Amino acid sequence: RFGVKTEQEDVLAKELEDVNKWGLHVFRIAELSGNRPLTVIMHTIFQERDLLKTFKIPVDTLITYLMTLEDHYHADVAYHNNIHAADVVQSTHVLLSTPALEAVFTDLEILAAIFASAIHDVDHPGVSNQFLINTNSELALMYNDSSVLENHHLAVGFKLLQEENCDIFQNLTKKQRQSLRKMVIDIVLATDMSKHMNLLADLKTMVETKKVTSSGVLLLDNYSDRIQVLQNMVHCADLSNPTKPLQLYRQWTDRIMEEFFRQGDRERERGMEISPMCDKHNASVEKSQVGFIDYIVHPLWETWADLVHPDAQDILDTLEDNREWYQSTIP
Ligand SMILES: COc1ccc(C2=NN(C3CCCCCC3)C(=O)[C@@H]3CC=CC[C@H]23)cc1C#CC(N)=O
Ligand SMILES: [Mg+2]
Ligand SMILES: [Zn+2]
Repeated sequence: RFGVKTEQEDVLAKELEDVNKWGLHVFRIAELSGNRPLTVIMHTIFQERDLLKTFKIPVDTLITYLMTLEDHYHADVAYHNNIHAADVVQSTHVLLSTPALEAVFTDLEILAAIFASAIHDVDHPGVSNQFLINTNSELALMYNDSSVLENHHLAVGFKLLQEENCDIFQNLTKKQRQSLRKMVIDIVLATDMSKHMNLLADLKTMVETKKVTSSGVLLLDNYSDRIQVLQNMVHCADLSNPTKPLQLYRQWTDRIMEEFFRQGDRERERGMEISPMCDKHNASVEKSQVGFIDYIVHPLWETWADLVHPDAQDILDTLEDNREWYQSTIP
């Protein structure tokens, strides 16, 4: 009430002490912040990594842009909302400080990875690309049916810099901006699951040929490799829910299932084929999660864990324990 925080902001601040740890209580932060998890977590991270001084970002501009970006995630969407954005941001933030990547990435690469995490699902309508395509939506027309959502996410994330007092990149040189931008685009476009197999194939190829001079940190000596790692990093963060403590993981599963079932309901009532996993009448959440883990998340994370051996061991362990838990609850 002029000077010091309210009691609610103090509780927020104490939760925010876990910002560098896997399994931050992100839902509690959403509650405590007045549904501003993305704004507060991004601001804490930016401070912690000293990104405001390094890139000469005025603080009011950062807050303004963050609030604006957060306002363009849909509160009526159960999974692909600002809490998910905040979790992928915070998850990418943890992955960036992994010991095997110490001093590997520049401040600009770190910025790109964080900013990309923040915008990666903005303005998500809670239905899939295929749904947008099959309905003939304007978004699908604009993007020629190709990575419709992910293209839209980028375009919105950047467009919003143009609102009043929102250009957080106003003090970067053109050279910094062009490089930031290319990285952010490459990162976000790689979040489309249709790219998953190729991304995973290339990450394996990198783990086969991996080099490691001086300390024990990875050697990445060209753009193609540096960007791959960043892309896989944010892709791991995006696919991190099953690696979190179970209480968190289940909240995410509840939410994704609600969103998917909602789409299935829209699909039914319109007489469309029901998309896989979206039919509330023919669901096994437990089988589905075990298959997601076995076909998608475990192969990716096991490969990530090889790249940065042994830094991801506890994350892989938690994933395997969660997978057993779900396997044991199968009817
Ligand atoms: C915590 O659970 C989940 C969390 C996330 C996802 C995601 N799936 N996919 C696709 C869906 C179609 C099959 C092809 C692979 C995965 C997405 O495109 C989403 C958007 C971006 C990345 C991954 C997202 C699924 C589940 C689940 C499940 C369950 N049926 O139990
Ligand atoms: Mg997405
Ligand atoms: Zn996402």
